[PDB]
Amino acid sequence: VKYCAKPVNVAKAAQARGDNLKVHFKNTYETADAIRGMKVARAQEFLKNVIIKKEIVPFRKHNGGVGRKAQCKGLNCAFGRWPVKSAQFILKLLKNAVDNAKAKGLNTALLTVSHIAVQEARSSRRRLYRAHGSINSFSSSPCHIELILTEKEKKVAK
RNA sequence: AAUAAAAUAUUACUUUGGAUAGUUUAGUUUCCUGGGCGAUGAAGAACGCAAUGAAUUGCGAUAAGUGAUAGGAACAAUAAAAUGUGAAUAUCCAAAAUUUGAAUGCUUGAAAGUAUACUAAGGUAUAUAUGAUAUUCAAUAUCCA
Repeated sequence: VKYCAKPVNVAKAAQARGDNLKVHFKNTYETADAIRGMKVARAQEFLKNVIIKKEIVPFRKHNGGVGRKAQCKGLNCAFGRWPVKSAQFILKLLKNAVDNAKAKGLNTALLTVSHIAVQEARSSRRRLYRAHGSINSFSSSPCHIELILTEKEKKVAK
């Protein structure tokens, strides 16, 4: 599966990717939106606090039936959750993208999560047995996750 | 009044999905030649057989093949062994051809079985109906001593 975007300078970027990951797309789509643009060190700390329910992931688009929380103040979103499984899956991709950067020879402290994208994947079907002799579907919602870490520098064009 | 988180709109890239284009060892129809099955056991069914096979294909206790005749150097997924002193391959031929099935000694459900005769095992034959011939008979049915 190809990447949504290519780095501006491949010499100063690192990539990680996962395909058909067995994690919910709607939860991971909100976790990736939270960590997009922050430094790699901060993004690793934020995802660890989501795990122990100390920073919230604001559910901005998929907020149907989600409850309100005290950590959702100032984010322009009244709803949030702490998706642990999607935080752990992104953490394994963030790590893999850092040893890829270390192998290249980039300063890890200067990296940032420039591009992270979540895509839908083919669902797996199961059986749920309903009343009056019916059978419904019990479908997973896997996803693809891309990740590009690029170094940061000041931009000036005269 | 204000924010653009959600919402909406366009383009590029990616994804879910498999339309479109190109293609065809498959079909459909018409015509030509035959229309060549079986008690010498058919069609159908079952089971079994490959060095590593489950299906399918081929084959039948001589098993993915035997002989003969043509044929001339391969097979392969891997390893063997054989091979111009003849490998693949082909056949209206020869041998061989498990259990059934018209199924036919008797029984048969998913049944394992079993009788007699001929030639301990193994192999043959013994259903019903029927034509011809031979042989043994039955009925005073007609004569008849």
